[PDB]
Amino acid sequence: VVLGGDRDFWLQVGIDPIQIMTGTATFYTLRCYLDDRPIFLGRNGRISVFGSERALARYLADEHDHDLSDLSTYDDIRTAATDGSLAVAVTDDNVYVLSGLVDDFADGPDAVDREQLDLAVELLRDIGDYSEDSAVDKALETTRPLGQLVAYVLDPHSVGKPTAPYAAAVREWEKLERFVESRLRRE
Repeated sequence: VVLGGDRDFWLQVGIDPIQIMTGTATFYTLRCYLDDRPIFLGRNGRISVFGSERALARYLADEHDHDLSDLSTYDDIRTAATDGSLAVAVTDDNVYVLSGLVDDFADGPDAVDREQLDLAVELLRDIGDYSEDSAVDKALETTRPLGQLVAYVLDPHSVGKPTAPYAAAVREWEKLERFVESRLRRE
């Protein structure tokens, strides 16, 4: 019953369009939370990603059985898509950038942008939870080189600065980024 051109459409449907930027691609998808758990536009633990807002809108116009399609407001999205009124819009807090982190970790914590990393870890934890795979939780354990480095960057009151070289953290990040890529299903 929420029309596509309504002022607060995405807020009212309770589902967020998100943007994921990597060094080689920018993707769009949808994500929500149901009883404290992230659910993405996807199926079987893999997130459907789209190269443009138009491609996402085209997909949402079609009948689908995926992890969002039985949510009570999903029909509002599909009807907006078929009405031609769906306006996919990503708010600034739903912009997630993995690009460059692999290079920044190699130069140490001072090369890593804290805000970028904070947002990236938010997405990573959501992907790990949605995929029902422990890869993210394990990699970010603070015993490990990467988890220790991430915790340091995200805490401006920490004096436990990891010391060069950062090769171990880089290797662990590369493995984690491969995991993320394995969970993004190109539609």
